[PDB]
Amino acid sequence: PMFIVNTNVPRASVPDGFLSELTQQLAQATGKPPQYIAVHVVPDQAMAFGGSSEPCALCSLHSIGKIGGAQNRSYSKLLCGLLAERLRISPDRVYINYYDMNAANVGWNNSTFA
Amino acid sequence: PMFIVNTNVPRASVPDGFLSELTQQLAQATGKPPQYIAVHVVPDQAMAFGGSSEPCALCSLHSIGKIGGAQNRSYSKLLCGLLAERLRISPDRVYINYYDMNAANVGWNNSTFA
Amino acid sequence: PMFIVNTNVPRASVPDGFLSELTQQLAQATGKPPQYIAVHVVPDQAMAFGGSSEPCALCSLHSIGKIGGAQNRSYSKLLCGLLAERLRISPDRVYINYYDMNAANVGWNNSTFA
Repeated sequence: PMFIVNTNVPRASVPDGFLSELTQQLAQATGKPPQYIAVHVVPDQAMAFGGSSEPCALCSLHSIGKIGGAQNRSYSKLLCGLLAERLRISPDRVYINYYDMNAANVGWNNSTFA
Repeated sequence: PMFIVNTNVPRASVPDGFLSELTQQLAQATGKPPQYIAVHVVPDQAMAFGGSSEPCALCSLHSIGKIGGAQNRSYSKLLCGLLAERLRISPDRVYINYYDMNAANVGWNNSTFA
Repeated sequence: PMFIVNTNVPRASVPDGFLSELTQQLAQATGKPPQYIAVHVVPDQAMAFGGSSEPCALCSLHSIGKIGGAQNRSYSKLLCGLLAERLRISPDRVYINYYDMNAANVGWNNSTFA
């Protein structure tokens, strides 16, 4: 799985250790070994949510399965909880788009997962 | 809905006001209150379109419905028009990918839109 | 087609000519005309792969067709090979997400490809 966060929160306000905490909590949440989890955090962005430039986040989670109704509500509570705790962003100023990827449409290591 | 613009136009050429203008124009165009519209503009990117580094943009528009053949033509005319007028980019150097997102695959406020 | 690369490799390690090589090789692999190929490279990113901050990349390839099982394995071989040779990134620290885009869902030049 791959988790990407784009935020207007400044780089100085992203705590040390955040990439590792995202990797650990996503490995646990998805029930996958951490060797499979990629994370990416992009601060200092020019973005607005509902016309306001108060802290906000636009994020994505891609996974080959383990995506769906109840699972996504659980991911949202975990990930908004981390973004509120670590980056001080309110949960109602966060969007996370979930993508169930087909194994044939994920490349890695010169081939795909198919 | 969520609109993202990535462009090689430099940061000083993006007008103050452009994020607000996009928020209002998209609220009008999607029929959704502006409180729901998230916008994000990333200038200074290393990109090319047809091998050329003339001003160009790679964009995406995600919405829970309000996505389809004739709606997408109208969004492309609206959004290319804003990009040409404000960032001086040729409409034929712009790509906009449209995503009709399932409510259960958009997280927000600790849960999803389902 | 559009190919995006996000990486933690520093901007100074991305060689001159990389965007043009990706454009040409993408045209060679997809058979699509170079004039319509877009490429985008984002270095200096805060990202981890498998809990490690060794060089890695998260990428995406969008194309209106020319996407599927055998084609995607071929693209992964080509693109991991360019990232290893030019950015010194190990192929097993690269993810590439592939998207077969509906022509109606790709805006360009005030309209769509539908």
